Amino acid sequence: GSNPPPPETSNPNKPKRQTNQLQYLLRVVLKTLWKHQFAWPFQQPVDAVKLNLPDYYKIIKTPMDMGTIKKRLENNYYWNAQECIQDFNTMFTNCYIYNKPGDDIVLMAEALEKLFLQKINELPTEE
Ligand SMILES: COc1ccc(Br)cc1S(=O)(=O)Nc1cc2c(C)noc2cc1C
Ligand code: NA
Repeated sequence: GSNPPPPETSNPNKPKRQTNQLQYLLRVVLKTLWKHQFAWPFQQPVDAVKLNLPDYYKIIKTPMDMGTIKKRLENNYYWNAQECIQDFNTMFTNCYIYNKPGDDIVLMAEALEKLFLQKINELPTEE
């Protein structure tokens, strides 16, 4: 099999803006997760060829990863924080759907998600 094209990170036609919440999502939330020991499987799109996962994109039709999120935040791709939060949720959910409870990778996703939710509790109010 082949890999699909990765998710877009800019789109002229998609409404986009900067908000202080989205700034916080990049500067604090993404940065804290990116540097965590458990970040490595989630720092780029799943490469189903190199990782030998020929069923991955048979099961997962809405892929998402932190590399894509980082680029989207750097490009001010989002209209609001909720759109960015939804991308993180998709990334975690995909891991839980494709794998099994207790799997090494699921336990890592669960730890990152816990940290994510802690950091998102301190999301400042919007301007
Ligand atoms: C067998 O490959 C493993 C085993 C344990 C861990 Br933790 C990670 C891998 S892997 O080489 O990153 N392959 C892999 C990646 C993902 C991603 C991303 N989402 O679900 C996955 C499942 C596997 C096996
Ligand atoms: Na599952």
